[PDB]
Amino acid sequence: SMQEEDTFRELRIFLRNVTHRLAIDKRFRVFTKPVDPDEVPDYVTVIKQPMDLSSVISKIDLHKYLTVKDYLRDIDLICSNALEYNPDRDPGDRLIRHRACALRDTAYAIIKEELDEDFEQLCEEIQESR
Ligand SMILES: C[C@H]1CCCN(S(=O)(=O)c2cc(NC(=O)CN3C(=O)CNC3=O)ccc2Br)C1
Repeated sequence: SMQEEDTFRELRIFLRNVTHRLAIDKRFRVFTKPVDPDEVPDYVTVIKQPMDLSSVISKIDLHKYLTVKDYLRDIDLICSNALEYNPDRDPGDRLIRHRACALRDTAYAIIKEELDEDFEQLCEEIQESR
């Protein structure tokens, strides 16, 4: 219905606002663009499911997220890909991992303060009903 379409439009508006606030954080610049295949050849071979904030924006716009749960799966993938590809003890890898965990914690904390649980629950019930 029109009412359900209004619900998903509000969700996309919410998800773009949260994603924008992550993307302008200087700590998360590395997560704003896909890994450039030129600069990093073995990324696409090692990370099976690349994800970054530019892809999250594209997915919002293609209506790929019907719930904040589904969006947070992609935030969690940006973090787990970073931990997976940069696992070493050296400062380079420890910095990326620290940033990856801060992106995940910041997204979860924004949503905890600003997502109405009844709004999420409506999104889940419309999604389940399809
Ligand atoms: C090859 C690794 C270097 C450290 C960052 N990781 S990552 O897995 O945390 C990751 C990166 C990007 N995007 C970029 O690194 C984009 N980029 C370049 O490729 C060169 N400069 C630049 O900013 C996106 C998501 C993740 Br999870 C990739």
